[PDB]
Amino acid sequence: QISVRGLAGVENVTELKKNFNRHLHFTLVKDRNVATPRDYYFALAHTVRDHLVGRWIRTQQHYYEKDPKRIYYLSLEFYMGRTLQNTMVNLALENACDEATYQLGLDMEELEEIEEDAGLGNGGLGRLAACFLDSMATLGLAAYGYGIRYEFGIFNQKICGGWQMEEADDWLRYGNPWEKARPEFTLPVHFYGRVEHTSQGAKWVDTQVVLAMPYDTPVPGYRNNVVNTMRLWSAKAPNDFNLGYIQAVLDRNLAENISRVLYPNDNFFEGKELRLKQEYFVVAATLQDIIRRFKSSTNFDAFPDKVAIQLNDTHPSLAIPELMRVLVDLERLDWDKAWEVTVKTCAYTNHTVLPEALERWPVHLLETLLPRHLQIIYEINQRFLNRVAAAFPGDVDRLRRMSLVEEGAVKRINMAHLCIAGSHAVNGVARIHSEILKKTIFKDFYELEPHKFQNKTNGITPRRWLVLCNPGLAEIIAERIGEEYISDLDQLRKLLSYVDDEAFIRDVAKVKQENKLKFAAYLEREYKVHINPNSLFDVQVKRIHEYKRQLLNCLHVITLYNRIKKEPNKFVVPRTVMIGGKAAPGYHMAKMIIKLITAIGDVVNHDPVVGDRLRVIFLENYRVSLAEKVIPAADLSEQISTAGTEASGTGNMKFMLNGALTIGTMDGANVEMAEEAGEENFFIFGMRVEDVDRLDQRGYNAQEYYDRIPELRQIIEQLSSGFFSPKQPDLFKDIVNMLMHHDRFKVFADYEEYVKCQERVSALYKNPREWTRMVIRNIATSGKFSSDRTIAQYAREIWGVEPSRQRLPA
Amino acid sequence: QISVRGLAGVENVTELKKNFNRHLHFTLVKDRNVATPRDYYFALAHTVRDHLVGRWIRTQQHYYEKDPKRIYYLSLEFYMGRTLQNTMVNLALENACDEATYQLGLDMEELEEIEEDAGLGNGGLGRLAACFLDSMATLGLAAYGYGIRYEFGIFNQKICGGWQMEEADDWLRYGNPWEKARPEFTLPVHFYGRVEHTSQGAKWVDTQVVLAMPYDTPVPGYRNNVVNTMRLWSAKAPNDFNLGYIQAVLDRNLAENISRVLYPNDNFFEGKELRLKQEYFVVAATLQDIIRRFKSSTNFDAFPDKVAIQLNDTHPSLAIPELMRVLVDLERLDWDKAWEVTVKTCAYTNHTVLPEALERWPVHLLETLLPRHLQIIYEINQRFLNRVAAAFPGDVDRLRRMSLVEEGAVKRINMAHLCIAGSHAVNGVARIHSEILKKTIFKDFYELEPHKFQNKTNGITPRRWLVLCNPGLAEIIAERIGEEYISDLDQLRKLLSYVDDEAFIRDVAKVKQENKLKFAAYLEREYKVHINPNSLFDVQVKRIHEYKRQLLNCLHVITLYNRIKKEPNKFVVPRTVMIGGKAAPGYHMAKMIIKLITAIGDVVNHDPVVGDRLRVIFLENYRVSLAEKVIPAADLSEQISTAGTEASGTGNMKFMLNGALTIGTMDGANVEMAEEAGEENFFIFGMRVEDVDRLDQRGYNAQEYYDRIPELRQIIEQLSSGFFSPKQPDLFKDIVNMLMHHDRFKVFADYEEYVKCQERVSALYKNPREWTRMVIRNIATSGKFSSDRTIAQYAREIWGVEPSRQRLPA
Ligand SMILES: O=C(NC(=O)c1ccc(-c2ccccc2)cc1)N[C@@H]1O[C@H](CO)[C@@H](O)[C@H](O)[C@H]1O
Ligand SMILES: O=C(NC(=O)c1ccc(-c2ccccc2)cc1)N[C@@H]1O[C@H](CO)[C@@H](O)[C@H](O)[C@H]1O
Repeated sequence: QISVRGLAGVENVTELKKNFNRHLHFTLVKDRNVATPRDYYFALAHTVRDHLVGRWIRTQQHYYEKDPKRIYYLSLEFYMGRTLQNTMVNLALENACDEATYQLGLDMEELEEIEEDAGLGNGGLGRLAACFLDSMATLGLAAYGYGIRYEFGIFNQKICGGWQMEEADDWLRYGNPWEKARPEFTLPVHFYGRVEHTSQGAKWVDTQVVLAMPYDTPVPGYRNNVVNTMRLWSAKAPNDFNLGYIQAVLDRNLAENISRVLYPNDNFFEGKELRLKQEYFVVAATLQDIIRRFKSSTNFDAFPDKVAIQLNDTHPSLAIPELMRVLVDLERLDWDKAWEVTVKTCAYTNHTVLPEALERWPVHLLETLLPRHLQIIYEINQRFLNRVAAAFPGDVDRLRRMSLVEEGAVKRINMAHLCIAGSHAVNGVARIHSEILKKTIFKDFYELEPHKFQNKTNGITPRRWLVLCNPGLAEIIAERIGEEYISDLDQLRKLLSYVDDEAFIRDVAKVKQENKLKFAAYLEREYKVHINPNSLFDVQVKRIHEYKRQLLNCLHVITLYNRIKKEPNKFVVPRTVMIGGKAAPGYHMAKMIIKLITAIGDVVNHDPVVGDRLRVIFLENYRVSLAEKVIPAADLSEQISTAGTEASGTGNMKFMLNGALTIGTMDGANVEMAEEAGEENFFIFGMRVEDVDRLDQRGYNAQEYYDRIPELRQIIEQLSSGFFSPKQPDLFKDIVNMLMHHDRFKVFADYEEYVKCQERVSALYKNPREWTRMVIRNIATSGKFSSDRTIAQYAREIWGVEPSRQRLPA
Repeated sequence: QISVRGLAGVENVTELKKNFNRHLHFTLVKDRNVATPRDYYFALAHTVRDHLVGRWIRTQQHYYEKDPKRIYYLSLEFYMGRTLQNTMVNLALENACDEATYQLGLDMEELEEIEEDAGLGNGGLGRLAACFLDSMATLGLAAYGYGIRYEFGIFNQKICGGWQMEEADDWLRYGNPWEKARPEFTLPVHFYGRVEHTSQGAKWVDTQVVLAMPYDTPVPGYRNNVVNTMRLWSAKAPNDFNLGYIQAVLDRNLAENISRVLYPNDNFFEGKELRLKQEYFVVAATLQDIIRRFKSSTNFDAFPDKVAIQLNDTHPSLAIPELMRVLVDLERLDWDKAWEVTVKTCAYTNHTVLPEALERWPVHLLETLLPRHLQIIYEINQRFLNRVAAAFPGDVDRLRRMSLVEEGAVKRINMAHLCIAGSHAVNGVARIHSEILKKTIFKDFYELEPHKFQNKTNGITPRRWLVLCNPGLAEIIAERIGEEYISDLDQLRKLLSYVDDEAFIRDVAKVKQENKLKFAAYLEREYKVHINPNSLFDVQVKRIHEYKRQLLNCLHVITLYNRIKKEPNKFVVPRTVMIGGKAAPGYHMAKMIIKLITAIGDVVNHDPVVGDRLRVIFLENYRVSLAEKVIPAADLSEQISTAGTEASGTGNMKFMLNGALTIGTMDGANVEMAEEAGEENFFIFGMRVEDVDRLDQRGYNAQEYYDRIPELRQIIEQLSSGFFSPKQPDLFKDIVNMLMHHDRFKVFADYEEYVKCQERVSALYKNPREWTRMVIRNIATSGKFSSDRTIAQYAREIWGVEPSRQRLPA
């Protein structure tokens, strides 16, 4: 049908059809008489998977022969989503498969909807790892993603009575056609025990053993015949485990609970033992695998020349003392040489400055679970603090500030401090974030070792986030400038010379309208909700957090509603306001925010006077597959975190690439997006970082805003009195109290500028031609935010490897 | 190489080789450079499995079109063993695969050894179910095996310091290529809750739900293109299970524990709740499947015309009240009609008369777990006892003896009494066993309903138990009488006309010698033990039980040793005495018996004066795959249970078919074996059932035997004084005490006749020609004990269906 989806050759279509029928028969053990749509999905999945195999085997043998430096990306999260369409895109198989299935009497899009998301992440951090894997393969790097194969990923969100309910994400129920179990590469991981000091070194003894079994998933590069590996560890009890008899067998579950479920608390660090076990489990198994591969090439001097380990946040920070443990206790290297190797091997990426999110493990936990690692951490701390004392003599307070060990009620290890000490590179994820790291939380560390601190602005893969989810837009772009932009996104700048092109303006606007119509139909078919497709699609999708200020959005919605009620016969630009995202199960305020959103919709959507002019919809179960649907349909992207709180954001970049205009604060990557597009082509409002600092010095008094803004006073009075909860008048008392007395994120302070800026949005939308021209200016300057650019920067400035766009033979 | 293994055609060998290479590449994702022997096994398994698929699909569609009466074999155990060689045999693929793998540079026998046994049974009862499935497929019956997919089967036995140690049988670790998951056929099973009585009947409400997910395994008939199904249920938590958040997800394990492990206690009934859940789980899921299939053909009058349910012991006895529950509570049939349907549908097979093995479930367990089933059982009991009272008026004691409810300390339900009341047929498993049922434990029931009671003498499949395990013997037989005996074992009688044939005598003896050499080599290669292959192979392999009298065997061994020590320079026929079998984990006396056997070997095998004349070996981890090895190598089969205790035995039949002579009591199927072969061709000794009864009336006094038999006195004195345990002199005090004071199985009473009979065995073995002629007389009359005969009798006399040897089109 469309060009970017590839060729549908006679030979290929015929071959795909027969391999499909072969899999339906031999693999699924079915005939066309008894086959369900799920059977048809699996037959297609297996057919496409067959095309990966040859390339997968030859890519790995290529790395063995050439022996390049290997990149190991360690993450507790890989938010992959669906794999089928992505594989077809990167293999240029999409049109061929579409044709093959069509001739078999099947609709491929219907079959694609049957695949479960691999929801092995919470949000931005997990999704970044996934985009990175795609870019590393596309850039021909010898890269491996290492993590945990959770049996249950991020919970499925159900909304019951306006409240979030959680249900287990049993994503493996029907099987996973993409993974290959490698039980022959199973590795032991040790826990508990005690440390014995012998004549010839320390020994970790009397440990409990859990087995780590790897599952490999192929990661295809974009049409370069490269297929890299994501290796995920599963927990297994050894066969003599606990070995009255019946209970011993049942108790094997305890060991296997390690890889059972993803922790969904992305807001607040809880020192839970099971999480600590997960963190060490992935680290210990991964590092044994790394060392084994390095030996199968005695001299660990060359280790950092052949190995780079990237730590995705502090979650795999135990890699630092674990590498020291292996080098010192097992390989018998002296401390100083082992430390040199470790530092040159490891690099650390930070993803937030919010203190409650930082991992600080109680010493008593590490003492019991990992006694030898604690000893190594103490030794790292002493040697590090000796360096600090020598550089800043007599500065006793610096010494306590920089210590890896935090004193107090319970002693704790600051894992971020560990990561900085044990890494040759530390990066933030957007320019403003990286500067904030150097100026505030890691200031002392920057003063000691300035050369360590870098920026690597985040990105998203244009394969999933344009070609896959928005083929209509990808095609109209390709008509003008060819196809090379898909793996060289900077080429989108060429679209600037089409900003006054009447045909292109019409096409850009047409694609958006089609996307909006398709999504409006999805909402009716799957959720029986009715929306006006001619309204402005105002969307905020992301995890529910106070710092992300979904609450500020809510105040604007109520403002709009109140203004309509005040002057009903006045014209307003119609809006569909969509808010979606999951709340961490223990985050009470976030769960109240969800209830508020649904409560507002309950009032707004049923007011006859409002009509089709304003609709408020909560997008249920927001996840990667839903993002791929809603983002192409958006007109307005809400990126309204308090300045200095969102490290980067990546949703922002997805919207920019897909033809939405952005209303946002100067926070995270928003700053760089505005810089690339031009501030005139961005809806910027609110306090900057400097303004927030000034308000903090003075003291933030929310009452001041309540007193001086009549429209805001009305909203608070409506909330308090039970306007949005008639049968439970005080339901939202916690929300009002927080806003009035303990709002860390200054919602009221940005209210006036936000409402004003929103009026400027509505004004522009009334001028369809000028709206679309501003959109073209955004798409055309979105190139910087390709994860190909981000990864090329990591490769050159941290890992010391050169990217390559060259093909491997097919 | 050999004829019975089929053709190795050019076309077939070429095709197998390319499908093997296809599976190694696409299925296993390996090349010949990195492939391990396990990879090669799996590639072969998948290649052979491909040949089953077409036949499997067409067999099931044939049953749909023809709609014959369906047989449902309900068992908690299916002791399947390995599947690869069995599949090749039944498909006539063995020589072709051997050739195909040979040309690829591989040894098929080596690859076969890599497959894990499906050890989903304890012993004879579980193995009977497996032989039955093979026979039903071979006889073209529309049969389904229904059971539980245990994650862990019978434990692997390790011998440490002469003691049994148990380790988990993680048989699914590397995956199972033979099964196909059918998550689309998942069914709910209910537990706990309460009964509500409404205007329009009883309702079972407020239940906890566990999901039952089926896995189908193909069961191929012998070269008839029939492939039947074994469906095994796996336990799954529903997705809203327990749905702080983390623990709720972890608690899903509790539901899934139902299908986790096989209960290994084949000796003594324990009322464990988890076992009760297993029993109901398989019954509830199976019966929903049955009814669904019956409807997909309103009128339950025809139900017994289209459905037969065979209960393998009382373990699935809950099928009776569960069928009543569905018919009455759900389908709204009246009690009397539902009961008529149930009785005509169900039949029950008993496997033992030992009272401690009988299932008697505490009422309080059924009250909590299955409240509605208890109510139905009480109602069944009342109506049944009303019939008893009407037939035998005034016989109050009969009423209490026949009651399904047993009074006492704890009230219990007698599941055997339930089974007889709710079945149109009740059978024992050998002629003497079935007579004992009518005369003793079920006497009252036989007097009420004599027409219900039948015999169905057990059998074994000649495919696994001759062709597969002893191809050398199968071939020399086929040379003389052709191949038709493999599915018509009665044809072996033709071998009687070769009893004086010098060539055949030489061949029969040659095959045995080769088998003995091969097994002697297996023992060195895998266990580093050294045996004389020219000695008589004296073997007793079976689960360790007091009634099976491994202890009597031990007394003979010590007698032989003592006689050698008394007269060292006297000639004795050399023997290798092999004893093997697992003990139930809680069975203390059985574990002591194992220790005794190893302790005897420790003394005997290291006495220089003995030399190669006597060796005592404990066969570790006895299981189906080991049986296939040791049975063809045996000269003497020990079947020495106390008369009236072994219901049938089936090991006895395996040995007879494979050229061992039998020393045994007149117990179980031994009686019929002696009858078929002639008592002159069998080594019969000891008390008959009548003699045991006489001794019980009088009182069994073991002291009498100790006082009057000097050779027995010596042994007991050796045991007591620490002769076999020098460092722990009183180690065997429990064994001596039991023998002297509380021996339920009269070991001393059969001692003299046993030793005497054993002398007659040694005498015959000295005459190789006459030994072999007696062997030929045994093989030639073993035809009755084919499970094809047993199943044809079930089909005609219980299920009301006609067997067919006709081919389905390929
Ligand atoms: O998504 C993020 N974090 C998480 O999801 C998260 C997930 C898990 C934890 C966690 C930490 C310890 C124990 C248990 C859970 C903490 C945070 N961070 C985001 O990362 C993106 C990629 O760099 C940024 O764009 C975004 O600004 C940032 O908030
Ligand atoms: O093997 C047998 N029984 C078992 O393995 C068995 C297995 C499990 C249980 C059991 C019953 C209740 C709870 C838990 C376990 C009871 C008995 N019985 C044997 O059956 C053969 C086939 O008919 C006979 O040849 C043999 O004589 C008999 O002992």
